[PDB]
Amino acid sequence: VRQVSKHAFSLKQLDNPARIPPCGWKCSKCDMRENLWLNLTDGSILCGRRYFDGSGGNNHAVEHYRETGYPLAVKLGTITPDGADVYSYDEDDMVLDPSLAEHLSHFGIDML
Ligand SMILES: O=C(O)CCc1nnc(-c2ccccc2)o1
Ligand SMILES: [Zn+2]
Repeated sequence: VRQVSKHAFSLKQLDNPARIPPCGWKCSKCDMRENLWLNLTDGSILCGRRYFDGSGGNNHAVEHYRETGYPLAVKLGTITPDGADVYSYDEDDMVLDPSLAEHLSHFGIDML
């Protein structure tokens, strides 16, 4: 089961966020249009890790986490009225963000 992230309740979200569109995103560091993560602190849009089997992205989201320490990201294309896929770099797991609606509203995302 996905547990509540310890970061969720008091997550920092930076002022002057981008309006994140409902489709058509790309990694800001490469050509990936699949497997994109929206960082819930800064609204960066970056691709997922390269898996050891050769699958996945080009590690741009994790590289960004190593620089910023911003732990929570939502997988774009998984946001629905029932929730979303939220990952914590810090806890290294998929997690629950009980403030997800609020976190997404920051970026002009109405999950409903
Ligand atoms: O790829 C990224 O940068 C962010 C998403 C991500 N990194 N690792 C995982 C993971 C780890 C444990 C369980 C399930 C998924 O997901
Ligand atoms: Zn990338």
